[PDB]
Amino acid sequence: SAVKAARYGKDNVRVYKVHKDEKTGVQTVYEMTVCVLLEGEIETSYTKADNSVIVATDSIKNTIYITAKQNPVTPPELFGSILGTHFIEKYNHIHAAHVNIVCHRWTRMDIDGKPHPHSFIRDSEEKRNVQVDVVEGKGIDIKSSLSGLTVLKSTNSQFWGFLRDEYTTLKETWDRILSTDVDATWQWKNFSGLQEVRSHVPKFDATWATAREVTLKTFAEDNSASVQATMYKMAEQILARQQLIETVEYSLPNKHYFEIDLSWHKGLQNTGKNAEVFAPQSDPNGLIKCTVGRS
Amino acid sequence: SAVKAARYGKDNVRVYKVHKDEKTGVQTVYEMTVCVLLEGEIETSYTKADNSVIVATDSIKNTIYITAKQNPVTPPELFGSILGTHFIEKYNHIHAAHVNIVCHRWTRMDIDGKPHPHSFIRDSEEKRNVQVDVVEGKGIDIKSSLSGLTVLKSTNSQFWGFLRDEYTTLKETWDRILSTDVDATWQWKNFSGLQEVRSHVPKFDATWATAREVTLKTFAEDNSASVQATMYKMAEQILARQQLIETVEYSLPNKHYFEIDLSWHKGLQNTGKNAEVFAPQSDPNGLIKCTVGRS
Amino acid sequence: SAVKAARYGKDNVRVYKVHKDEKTGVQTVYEMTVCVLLEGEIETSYTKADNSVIVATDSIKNTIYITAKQNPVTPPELFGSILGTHFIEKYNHIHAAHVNIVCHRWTRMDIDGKPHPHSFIRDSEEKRNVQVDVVEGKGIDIKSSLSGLTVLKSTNSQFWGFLRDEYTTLKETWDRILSTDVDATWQWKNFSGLQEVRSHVPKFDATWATAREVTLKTFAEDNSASVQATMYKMAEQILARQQLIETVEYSLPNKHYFEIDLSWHKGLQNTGKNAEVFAPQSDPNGLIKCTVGRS
Amino acid sequence: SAVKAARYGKDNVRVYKVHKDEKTGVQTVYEMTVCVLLEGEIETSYTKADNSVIVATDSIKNTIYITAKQNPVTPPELFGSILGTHFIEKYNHIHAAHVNIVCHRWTRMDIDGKPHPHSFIRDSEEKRNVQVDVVEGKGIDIKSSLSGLTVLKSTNSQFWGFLRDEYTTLKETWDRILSTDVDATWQWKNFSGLQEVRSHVPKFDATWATAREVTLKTFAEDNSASVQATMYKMAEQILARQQLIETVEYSLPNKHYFEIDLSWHKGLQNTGKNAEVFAPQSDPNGLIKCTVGRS
Ligand SMILES: O=c1[nH]c(=O)c2nn[nH]c2[nH]1
Ligand SMILES: O=c1[nH]c(=O)c2nn[nH]c2[nH]1
Ligand SMILES: O=c1[nH]c(=O)c2nn[nH]c2[nH]1
Ligand SMILES: O=c1[nH]c(=O)c2nn[nH]c2[nH]1
Ligand code: NA
Ligand code: NA
Ligand code: NA
Ligand code: NA
Repeated sequence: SAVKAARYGKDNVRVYKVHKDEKTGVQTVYEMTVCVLLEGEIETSYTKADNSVIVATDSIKNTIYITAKQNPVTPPELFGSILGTHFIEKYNHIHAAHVNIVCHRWTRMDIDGKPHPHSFIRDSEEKRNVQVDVVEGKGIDIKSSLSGLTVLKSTNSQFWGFLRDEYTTLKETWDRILSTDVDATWQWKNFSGLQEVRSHVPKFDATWATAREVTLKTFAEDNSASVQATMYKMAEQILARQQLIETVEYSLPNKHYFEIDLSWHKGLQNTGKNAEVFAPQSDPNGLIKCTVGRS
Repeated sequence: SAVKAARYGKDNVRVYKVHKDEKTGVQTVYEMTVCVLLEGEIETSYTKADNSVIVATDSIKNTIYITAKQNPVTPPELFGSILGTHFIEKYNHIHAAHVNIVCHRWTRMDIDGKPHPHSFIRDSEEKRNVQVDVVEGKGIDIKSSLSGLTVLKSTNSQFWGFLRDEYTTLKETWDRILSTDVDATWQWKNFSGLQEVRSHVPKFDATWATAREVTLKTFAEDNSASVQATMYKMAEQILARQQLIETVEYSLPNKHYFEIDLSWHKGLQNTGKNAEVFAPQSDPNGLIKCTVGRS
Repeated sequence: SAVKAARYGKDNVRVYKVHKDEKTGVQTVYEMTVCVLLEGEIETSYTKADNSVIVATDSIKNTIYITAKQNPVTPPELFGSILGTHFIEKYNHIHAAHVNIVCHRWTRMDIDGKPHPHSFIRDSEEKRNVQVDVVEGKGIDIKSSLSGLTVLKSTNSQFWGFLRDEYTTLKETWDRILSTDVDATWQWKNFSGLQEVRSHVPKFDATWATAREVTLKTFAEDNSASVQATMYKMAEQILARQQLIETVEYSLPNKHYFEIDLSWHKGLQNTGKNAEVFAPQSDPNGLIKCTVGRS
Repeated sequence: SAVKAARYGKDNVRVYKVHKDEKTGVQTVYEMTVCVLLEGEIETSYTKADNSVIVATDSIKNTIYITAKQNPVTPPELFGSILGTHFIEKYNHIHAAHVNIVCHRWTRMDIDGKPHPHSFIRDSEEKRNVQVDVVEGKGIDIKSSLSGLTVLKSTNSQFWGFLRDEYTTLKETWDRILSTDVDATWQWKNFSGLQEVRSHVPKFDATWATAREVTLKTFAEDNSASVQATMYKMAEQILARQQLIETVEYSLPNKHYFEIDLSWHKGLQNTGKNAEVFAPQSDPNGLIKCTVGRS
């Protein structure tokens, strides 16, 4: 037998950082969960019990904290690139670092219509994420995403004209509820190294904001023919607005809300045009994916 | 042996309702999870296998949907009171109904600075809840709450002057992070029945809003001497603003963020006044409770 | 306003302890999650910012570890009583301690039909729990429980003869699936203090084992007329086998498995006597409770 | 823009099946969660709102139930292959089916030392899984796995001789706790189609059993030099015992249990050779992966 692939590191490293403006008194907080996995010439730790090649996962944890102390943690695309580059440059025998960052929301509170200098609220479990792969001699590959964005529209969704055969019971509809949890990922063109990532720093927050705005507006305004058709519209617009993105991937559950026939009870009308009360279904759920790239 | 207490019913009943304004085209959605448990002369179902006394839990589920079809579902204090009253009036041998409702957020989307007529976002997992106990001959007892309100302040929290003995290692501090998940419950004076609950309908949403506002403002503005002292201030203000509330209960975890000493690494300074990077602790957590009533 | 009730302490304290037999080489592990909440003359910490009355929650955490170092941690009824007694005896102004312990399974591995001296498996998320309330001048109240015991029987469950009215759609049945997650609690007679708890030490593990065995056997062997009837049989037997128990409480969800009518597809028969494939329902679920005591 | 990749289907489809032996009265239950995602000539559903190419996800759900009615559901490798093959053969324009199955434990109860004919217990959240990819003209690729197998050993784990530099604080150790949740996957050689999968049916359950046994025995008996070294031993043995496996992949968290220094309290000794009470850490955790193949 032989080692075909190996990677190891530290997962679930929670990190908080505060920035204090001494001039204005305003404080800003960042909180993330970080995972770093390394690859390189480490096979002998598996095959020969040779620990001399192992950068201890405990040390990886220390390094994350030290790196956060000495560098900006925002945008996360930059922080992840700094962190990954550190490992491949510091250790001769480590040739790839894989950094995953989940950013948690701490949104500044408004108290009496004024932004508070040091108080924050977690407004939703929506996350902003990055996956950064730093590979020696091959540059930096960055995938940015948003996830956990949960939305619902109560009308202006349709689904008709699908294949019907002996396995089909679903009725065609011209008016249904559409609800989903959005997972959207945009993949950047490969960067040659840290200098190039630094040169594009302003684009990272701006593209996240654009991706979010396009997702929300398109969902709200599209008279949707299907999840497939609406998601493609979203992806098309993101690609049009940021030339440095190569592909956009969406993964959308279709979270079903079923009509409840109440006609058995005193002829109560609660279906079709008379539908008011519905039963949200926890499972199963449709799952629709697509990756859109350039012609 | 004898049955000392018994209750049974249906839990985890998910319900969605939409309201459509035909005049304006505006739609409003409500989504809840409902539990209804009944008590009464039902001992023989346990002791003698006498099912004749059992209103099937499946029927309880049907009743929830039918009641939602025929009545407003907001405020939840009213809906819960209607639902509970139904069971004690309809069934001679049922003498108490216990209704728990969890309301999920569906907040109308703003698209281009305009409220959208039929599109919604789940902005946070914060819930508004009610517990309604309807007891034949004893009226209606309502406890309203908010839960899952997660906040953090990065300064203006202190904790010093606590008991020190041979079990104590905690250092006194004049500047720390304070973060919690707020669970706040206000208990209404007993109501004589549905007519009285109806007479107070406007107070329910207004008191929820007040409870939320007082919680947020007090948390943000108090130079906190302890979780205990800050929570008492919150409760005092709610009681002062709504005379129909008898007690206010808060249950607050203290979600700890620890300093990280980095001095072992090149004398890096990251403690006390130099603290920038902290480690959020998943567990353990302080848990502080209090119930405040009138003199 | 006035403080009507207050309690505070530390939750989610994870503790592991190992016992090493030097003679045999055999090691035994225990892992628990502990919560301790205190009450007493602590109102001024809430109302006057007087921290002098506060035993810091951090110190409570230290005390749990120290107590586990110096005492047996099994049975949990004994450990909880030792821990609670400590606080009321050590601190003049603390008058009640409330200790909750969740015990996690680490079951010794069998390797080649022989018990291994130091290797363990988590066989299920079933827990054994205790709630111990130690109140100065009022003794020690102990509630022991098992929870998270998930079972299913595929036949020998019935449900017919229930109330039918205009809210009823459920069909009577003489053969259904019954599945539940068992939560069973037995409440001990009040103990005068630690000496009395110590005198009954052997009864704690034996009664847990009896409660588990009675639950499993009764579930498997009863031709069940309802969840209500089967659960009462369980409780009756536990009370008969341990005179020091005052009450037994069961709380059982009814986790529904629905028939799937496939007749629309080529006349496929999958209902009643021909039912083979079913759809487990995640929600809603029946919830049935009862507390059984002595005549 | 262009569609680069697309797949869609139904996730979280819960399925239960019962087998009844009329001769012996013995019943056996199977419960799974199934996901099926399809690929093929479906781009126009995204780009042109052409639903004519869509097999509705609702129909996919129906098909899962019908297939379970008409075929054995065990071993899951066979069921998944039948299910995936159905879609590529039935629909001209569907060219790949991706089937994921999670099998839940329902272990027959022993009552009074005798196996019960129709009563079952969920003994642990350990799962047996399959991923089956059926691709038209390219055969059937099957990855089998076990996951959620949680184990701990209290001694006979070491970790010393790792890289030490200015980022290192971890002390070398010759005696520590080792605990993990095992995720192990074995990848079968490509199969030409359903006939070939059928020909190897007995190997599926036998190889799962071998993988489990090798994992448990090796964990218990290895005087572990590191997670890396122990996991490689496991993988090597599985490959040696089943020639039809091409690769074995393990992914293991290192779930840390920390010593607690209690020396500050009355010189209490709880470190090194005197360590009895430890603090399980919820996060962070080491994460170690490896894929082992043939020379
Ligand atoms: O078994 C281990 N492997 C590792 O790579 C490691 N790093 N810290 N502790 C460790 N333990
Ligand atoms: O065992 C049951 N008890 C009940 O109260 C009930 N209601 N519906 N189905 C039921 N099954
Ligand atoms: O606000 C606090 N209250 C407490 O009771 C406590 N105990 N430790 N830290 C604490 N912080
Ligand atoms: O938008 C949808 N897309 C689909 O593929 C589908 N299948 N059933 N319902 C559906 N809705
Ligand atoms: Na390198
Ligand atoms: Na009544
Ligand atoms: Na006392
Ligand atoms: Na095909």
